Amino acid sequence: TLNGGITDMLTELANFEKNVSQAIHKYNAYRKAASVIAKYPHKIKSGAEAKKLPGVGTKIAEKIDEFLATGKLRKLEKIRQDDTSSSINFLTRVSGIGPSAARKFVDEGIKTLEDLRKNEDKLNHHQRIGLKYFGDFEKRIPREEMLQMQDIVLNEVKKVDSEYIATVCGSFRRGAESSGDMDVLLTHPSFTSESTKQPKLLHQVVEQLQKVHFITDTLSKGETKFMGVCQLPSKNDEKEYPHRRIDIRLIPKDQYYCGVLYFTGSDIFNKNMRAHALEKGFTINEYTIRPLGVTGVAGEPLPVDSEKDIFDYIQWKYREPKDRSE
DNA sequence: CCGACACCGCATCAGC
DNA sequence: GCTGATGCGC
DNA sequence: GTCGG
Ligand SMILES: O=c1ccn([C@H]2C[C@H](O)[C@@H](COP(=O)(O)NP(=O)(O)OP(=O)(O)O)O2)c(=O)[nH]1
Ligand SMILES: [Cl-]
Ligand SMILES: [Cl-]
Ligand SMILES: [Cl-]
Ligand SMILES: [Cl-]
Ligand SMILES: [Mg+2]
Ligand SMILES: [Mg+2]
Ligand code: NA
Ligand code: NA
Repeated sequence: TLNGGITDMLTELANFEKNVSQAIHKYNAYRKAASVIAKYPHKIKSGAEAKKLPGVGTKIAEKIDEFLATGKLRKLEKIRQDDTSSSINFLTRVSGIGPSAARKFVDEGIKTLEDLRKNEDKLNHHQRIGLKYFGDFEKRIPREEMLQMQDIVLNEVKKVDSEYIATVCGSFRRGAESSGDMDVLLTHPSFTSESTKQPKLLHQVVEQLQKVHFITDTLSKGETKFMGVCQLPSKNDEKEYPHRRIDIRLIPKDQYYCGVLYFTGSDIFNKNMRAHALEKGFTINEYTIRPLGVTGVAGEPLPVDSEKDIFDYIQWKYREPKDRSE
């Protein structure tokens, strides 16, 4: 974190634009700048120097000059003192409470943890769980704990059916020493892009994990995507581990590489790679990579047999997972 | 100047 | 119920 | 807020 000060500033700005301004593009603009600056191998000495990086424009260059000279940014100093912005930024920290619901709760006089807790009845299911585990969800997950969780998940999966293949992706697959959550990509020979020869494929797994008390709560659940809560078991007299967020994504086995590519991220890396794909005349999603015919309409899926093939299609040299943390 | 900005599953609600 | 818009987290 | 045509 050579430029931690600047990147934090940019991230706060991005959060403000998303949560308060509800200006998604400025949000992504600030996040891109923060990312490009985060990988810059030099301690930035001026805005001009920063403005040379792609994604850093004139406005951010000036803010960087202000921050470098004063150690702060007036724009953020004001934002922080604004009660409405503070309330909204706080509420959005609760899983399930987005920019809209946050501003809505503020209008109704619900702007603090105390308020949320006493108005549980005004929350949807997801928001309730998010509130319940507010503290825990803010904690990082040590890779050590991620290894224990991977062990439980893969083994429980094998017990349901030896043909399931569960791969932990997200930041974990990228080599991170700590993760915000656990993301599991699941595949089974019965479910391909050609047919679903077996229903409840995801349900079976969720069920087994709850049965052994690994999964404790459910934020949302469908045929191919599960979003919930899990907790490592603790030993006798040992204090309980914090509850953790867990995402499970069931993907057609023949589309594993596009799925593993997507679920490995980062989200910014995917945004960059997907944008570059478009510029190269292709469209990439978690299922396939297809060409972009003149009409702008996507064509038929191109053959893929490894993550590298996807990279080849867009003329990008392969990048190992640990090098996709943008 | 200015249109484009990655792409999608599940939850919830309004209209028919 | 079916469908489409919108929110929220991927 | 930034960038490409
Ligand atoms: O907007 C998004 C979010 C996530 N993703 C993909 C990439 C990301 O790595 C993966 C899992 O999402 P998480 O929110 O779990 N992020 P990640 O695992 O990278 O980091 P973290 O340690 O915070 O969970 O889903 C996107 O493509 N777009
Ligand atoms: Cl500041
Ligand atoms: Cl694939
Ligand atoms: Cl597709
Ligand atoms: Cl996902
Ligand atoms: Mg993750
Ligand atoms: Mg996740
Ligand atoms: Na730039
Ligand atoms: Na939130």
